[PDB]
Amino acid sequence: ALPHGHMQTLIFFDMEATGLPSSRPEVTELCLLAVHRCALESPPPPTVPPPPRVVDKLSLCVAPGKACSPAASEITGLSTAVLAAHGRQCFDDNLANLLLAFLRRQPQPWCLVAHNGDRYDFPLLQAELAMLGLTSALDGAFCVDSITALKALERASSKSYSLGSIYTRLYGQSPPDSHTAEGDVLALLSICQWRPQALLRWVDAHARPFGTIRPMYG
Amino acid sequence: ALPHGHMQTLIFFDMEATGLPSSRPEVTELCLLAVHRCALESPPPPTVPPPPRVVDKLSLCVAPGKACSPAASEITGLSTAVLAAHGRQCFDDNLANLLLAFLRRQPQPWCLVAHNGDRYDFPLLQAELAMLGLTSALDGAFCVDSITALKALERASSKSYSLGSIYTRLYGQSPPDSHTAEGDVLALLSICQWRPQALLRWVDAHARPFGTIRPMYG
Ligand SMILES: O=C(c1cc(F)cc(F)c1)N(Cc1cccnc1)Cc1cccc(Cl)c1Cl
Ligand SMILES: O=C(c1cc(F)cc(F)c1)N(Cc1cccnc1)Cc1cccc(Cl)c1Cl
Ligand SMILES: [Mg+2]
Ligand SMILES: [Mg+2]
Repeated sequence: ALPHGHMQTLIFFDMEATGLPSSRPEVTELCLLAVHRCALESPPPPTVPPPPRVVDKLSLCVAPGKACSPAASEITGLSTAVLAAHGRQCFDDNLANLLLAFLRRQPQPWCLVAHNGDRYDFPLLQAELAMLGLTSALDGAFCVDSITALKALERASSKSYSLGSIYTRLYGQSPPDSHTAEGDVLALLSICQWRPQALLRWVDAHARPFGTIRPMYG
Repeated sequence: ALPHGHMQTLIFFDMEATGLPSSRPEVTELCLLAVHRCALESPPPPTVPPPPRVVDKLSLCVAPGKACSPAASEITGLSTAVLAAHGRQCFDDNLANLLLAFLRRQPQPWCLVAHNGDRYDFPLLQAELAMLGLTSALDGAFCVDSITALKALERASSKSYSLGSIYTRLYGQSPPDSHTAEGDVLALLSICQWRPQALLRWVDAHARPFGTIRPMYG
């Protein structure tokens, strides 16, 4: 049984932050890539599938309220000072409104899809919203963690489940860009396009209300 | 003299539409790529410059109120029916609000930069806004047509001024993607990064209020 019916839009989602959850981190970058279910349900001979022609994309850099750790800066190529030099603004009401306006362009139900999203992206997004007193602003959404999905799908078909490990295993080659939120979204999209009908079936069967994600902090 | 001071953000801009201006066309896709002036003023040995690490990007497909022409569909890879199949919504108030929220994340003054923007992108954007009764919604912005800029800059340094012609001339090779609004924005960004300090100087000297752009129709 499908708990919430068929998801109409999959929003591939990735954020960068100042550090890992135990550091009480803040967002430095976010990317949403909204794909209608038809792109996976009814896909139109390369090694890696091309992305769908019709997609919506939002990629934003954000000025966090604290320094990025050296480790974060090495992996993301961002620092708080450099974000500031590019005039980036903090995570504020306008940003929350922009996110909601972007989601409102997508048919519902919406499902956020993020790799280790239950550990990283989903609780951090909830924390940033809570700090604005906008708890529940995005609770119309559903979400799934792609690491859970891809573990289940690999088990059904037949090691590390990092994004890069899965990508290399499936496509016999490393992904293009590992250093930006957009790059991580595009790599995830490619993985999900490997067996797209199976992935979509799994998402529909296991989608969870975003409101069930507790904020990382606050 | 700088008529409006130094532009702080260059928003590389491209739209796709149902047809050329004489057909009274409607938007099918838009892409904004916001780059702080420092990326051009103070750039950090490849053939083509890499894009700046810190950018904001918005790419949206739009359901137009009429069919795309065969010619438009061949060049853009979009059709009205396919946009509809992907659940795309029309150019509406929510979209205008999303655009403004995105621009509000950028330091002012803002300058839209589009290739043949005076013929295509700028008057069409003004027309879509006018149809919503949102004339002047974006008139905080400035704009420049990159074909005018690049003609001036090539003359100062020393044929077709299509995006592809310029790109091939500068980089000795064709651009990656010619079929999406994002692809056209990224190609334009690359051209503008060829002599970035000169391009930025020209933009600052010649930026025009967006309110001086008459709507394409209506
Ligand atoms: O940017 C984040 C991040 C951290 C969060 F808590 C919440 C969030 F939304 C993103 N990273 C974690 C991560 C790891 C794997 C896949 N996706 C993200 C990257 C990262 C890696 C290694 C060391 C560091 Cl210090 C950092 Cl920041
Ligand atoms: O999509 C548009 C377009 C048309 C407009 F009026 C307003 C607008 F914002 C975009 N095209 C014009 C164009 C040409 C060169 C560079 N940039 C855009 C593409 C195009 C080419 C050839 C035949 C057709 Cl029928 C079409 Cl639609
Ligand atoms: Mg991630
Ligand atoms: Mg164009």
